[PDB]
Order: sequence, then C-alpha cells, then structure tokens
Amino acid sequence: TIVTDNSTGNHDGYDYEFWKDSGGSGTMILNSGGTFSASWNNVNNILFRKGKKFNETQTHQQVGNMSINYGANFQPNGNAYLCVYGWTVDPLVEYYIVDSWGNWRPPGATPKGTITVDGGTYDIYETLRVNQPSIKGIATFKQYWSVRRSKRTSGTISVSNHFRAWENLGMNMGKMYEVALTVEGYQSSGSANVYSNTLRINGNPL
Repeated sequence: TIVTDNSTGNHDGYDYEFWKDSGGSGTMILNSGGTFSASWNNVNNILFRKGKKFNETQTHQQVGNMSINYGANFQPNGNAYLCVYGWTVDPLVEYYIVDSWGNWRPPGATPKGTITVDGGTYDIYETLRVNQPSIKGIATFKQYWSVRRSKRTSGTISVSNHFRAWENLGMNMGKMYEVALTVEGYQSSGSANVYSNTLRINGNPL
C-alpha cells in the first residue's frame, strides 16, 4: 500500500520507513516482504527503507550474523545512494554500506582502509556530524561508511563482515537500532525498484 509522507510501520514482517524533509515529493509503494519501489522528485533529503528495527539492547555479535540478498533497478538522476543503512546507540552511530550511487561517490573524505568482501573492494570512511538531526534528537555523532569501488545493484551484502572490519580499525559499534536496505536521495530526482530484498539472521530469513 502507498506511502507519500513520513511514516514508520511494519509490512509483511519488514519494518519500513519513509522519511523526507521539506520540499519536493516522494512515493514509496510497499510490496512483498522486503521489496518496495520509490519515486522522488526535487527533494532535499529523502530515505526509503525496508529492514529490521531492533529493541536497542544487544550488540551486533549478540544479534547474530546478518546478510542481505537484494536486487534493484536503481535509476537516480543526481545524488542518490543504494545501500544498507542503520544506526547503533551508545555510541550513537549512523552507518552506510553503499553498493551504488548517482553522480558522486560518497562521502568525500579520506579512506581509512579497505575491506574486500562479496566479490568487491570497499573503501572505509569515518566522518563526524555535529549537532545534527538524529534518531535521538539533535546530537553529535559519527558515521561509518563502506563504499564499493565500482557500482553494483544486486548481490549479497555480508553486513556483519563490514561491522567486524569497522571494529577492527577501531571504529566501535553500539547496540543495534536498525539495519535496512535503503534508497537515499540528496537534491535529486530518480526512481528505484527494489524487486528483491531478503534479510537473513544466522541463515534465518524474515
């Protein structure tokens, strides 16, 4: 069913979220299980995601091994990411595992290292966000990034492998708040059809 405004629910067992600030328009259509499609037009910032929200009490190791099998028809006109996305609390952390992008490879900082995983190479990045909107109000928090060296819009993302690698370069993780397959748009238009999206925990689908 159709979402065109900030809305936070559950659909076919996947937690979904549509979030946009002021200006432009967006349409998220909710489909089977993890799938969805998105259209956005002249937005500042928009996020469409479908994944799992957590109760905020366990670390990633406790939650188990996570892996995402997805496929997407990704068509950005401008700045947009296709990625696994989410947060930890304590420390507050916003994180991105980016598999494809529009005209600009994020996040424009200095790579701290690389992980090679799922058939490709990812540069790793840490950035700082100072008094910014967050899930826990206006806060100061870090962003962790793994950004693929070349664009890909289907395959497996071994989410936990990334986390291990982040902790290994001393980028510590808090307690799981969310992991989700995300389309994010910045000052762009475009559309994305996420025809496939299965989150597995310990080999266990959703």
